[PDB]
Amino acid sequence: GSHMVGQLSRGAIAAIMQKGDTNIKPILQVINIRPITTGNSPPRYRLLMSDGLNTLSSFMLATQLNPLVEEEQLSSNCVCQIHRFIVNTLKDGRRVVILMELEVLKSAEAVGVKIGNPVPYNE
Ligand SMILES: O=C(O)c1ccc(-c2ccc(C(=S)NCc3ccc(-c4ccnn4-c4ccc(Cl)c(Cl)c4)cc3)c(Cl)c2)o1
Repeated sequence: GSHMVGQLSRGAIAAIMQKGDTNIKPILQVINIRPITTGNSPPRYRLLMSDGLNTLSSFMLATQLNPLVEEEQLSSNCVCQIHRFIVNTLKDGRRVVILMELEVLKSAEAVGVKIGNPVPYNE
């Protein structure tokens, strides 16, 4: 409804990246999804997600969630609640968020636009 950005967990991206808050179950919007160059493994999907305030491109789907993308329930513009995730840190210091369980609250067709004007999270 009205006040669309009120549907999203504003501040969750900063909470995840800094505090390392993991007990939260934030509601985020999918902005973009794309497959990763994998080789001969099942595909991996990388997601650009928004909390209304920030976007962050360092999300990856657990392979068990691949059917959500492949059967088109999880697509750009949909709004999801993250129920389980972990943060990992690469050798170079970059952090990545692995989404393990999520729920689609509103399909892409029911939302239809990028909500608000989120800006890229820095670090
Ligand atoms: O069920 C499962 O699939 C499951 C359970 C636990 C895990 C799981 C555990 C650890 C990892 C990690 S950080 N692998 C490191 C990894 C690092 C880079 C990559 C990777 C390959 C191409 N791009 N790219 C990349 C680079 C930068 C960022 Cl910010 C992102 Cl989001 C992706 C691919 C993998 C990943 Cl990807 C998944 O997966």
